Amino acid sequence: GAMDPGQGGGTHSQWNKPSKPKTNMKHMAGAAAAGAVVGGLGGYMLGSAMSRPIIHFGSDYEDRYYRENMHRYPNQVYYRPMDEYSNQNNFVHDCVNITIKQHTVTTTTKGENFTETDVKMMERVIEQMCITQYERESQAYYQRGSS
Repeated sequence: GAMDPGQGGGTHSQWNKPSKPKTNMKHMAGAAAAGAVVGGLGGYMLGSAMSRPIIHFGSDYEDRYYRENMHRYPNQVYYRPMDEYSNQNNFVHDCVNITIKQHTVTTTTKGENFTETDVKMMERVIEQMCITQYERESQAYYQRGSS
């Protein structure tokens, strides 16, 4: 017979530059941490996705606005734990502020377009959240003693 033609080949897509990991962290050793050290706060803790209540402020227009849009609103909050001293009344004031401190920019930087009118809605529904535990739980051990 004749000598039949032949062909062949191959690729070299089986190698890359090495990518061994290195420590790429940030440390704040001088931070007076009182919480579980959430990476967004460093010295505070993060709570559960507890239900967000409905609170009126300006009008029922604002109420229904928040109610309809609540599907995009955050569910969990950030705070410090309590303490058994007079500081218990001080930290509860900043507790609610810790969540909104980050959340003002956290919403928009996630692909949202919240304005001041929108973020004040979420800061008030969390405001009562730290107050209610003060008058419910913190008042309980205070009023009854612990011994």
